[PDB]
Amino acid sequence: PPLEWPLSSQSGSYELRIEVQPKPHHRAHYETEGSRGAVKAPTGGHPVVQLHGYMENKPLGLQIFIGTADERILKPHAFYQVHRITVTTTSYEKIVGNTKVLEIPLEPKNNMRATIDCAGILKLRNADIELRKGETDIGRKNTRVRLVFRVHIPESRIVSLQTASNPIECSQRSAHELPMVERQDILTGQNFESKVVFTEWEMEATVSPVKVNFYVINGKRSQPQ
DNA sequence: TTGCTGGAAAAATAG
DNA sequence: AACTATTTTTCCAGC
Repeated sequence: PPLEWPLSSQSGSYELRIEVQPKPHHRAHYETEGSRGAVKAPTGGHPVVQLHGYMENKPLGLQIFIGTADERILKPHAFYQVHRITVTTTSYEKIVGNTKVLEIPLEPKNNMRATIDCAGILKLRNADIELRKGETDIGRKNTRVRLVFRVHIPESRIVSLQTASNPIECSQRSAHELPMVERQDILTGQNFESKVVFTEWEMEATVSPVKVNFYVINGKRSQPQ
C-alpha cells in the first residue's frame, strides 16, 4: 500500500498514536555536512509512538518517513528524507518508490511502545530534486515536514494505520525569525511588537459560520490558520 | 576517526 | 544581462 494513500490512525480496536510529539523546530542537515542529530521532543527526550489494541505476542515493524505539512493531502516530502542514526533502538532503512523509510521494532514486551531517538532529517537540494523527471514540486520556502508513522497488522488481510506528527520547521532561518503556532483555543507557539491579524477583509485583533484565517506577525509571519 | 552541533559567510536566485 | 533583497547551501569552529 503506497505512501501516497491516506490511511486512518485507527481501525476497529487498533489505534496508532503519537504519545509524545516532536519539538516544533528541528534543523535538517545537508549531505555536505555532519548529522544534526535525532528529532528531539520538548521534554529533552524524544518522540514516543504507541499502538493500542494489539494482543498478539509477535512484534511489528514501525515505518518512519518525512511527509508534507501543506494544504494538499499528505505525501512524502520530495526535499527531505529520514536519516538513520546509529541511540536506544535498532533500525534499518529501505527505499519505497523515491522515498527512504526507516523501520523500528515495535515490541509486545514494551506494550507496542517505542522511543524515537534514531531518526534525524536530511535536507535534499532543490536543484537536484527539481531535475528528476516526473517531478514538479517546489523546494524554495517549503521547509516544513511531519514525521509519519505507519504499521502493518496481519489477520486472516493486513490492517494498515498511519499517524502523522505536528509540523516541524526544518529551516535554520525560519526557526530564528518566524513566529510558529502550535495550538489554539489562548495561542501557544514560538518567537512571540507582536500583532495578530484576521483575513478573508483584514482586521487586527486586540490582546502579552464562515471560512476565515489568522496570522501572527513580527517583522515575518506565521502560517495562516 | 564520526557525531553533533551553533553560528554565520558564501552562494544562489526570484522577480 | 545585470541587479538586489531574500532564501538556500556550504563552511568554520568547538567539543
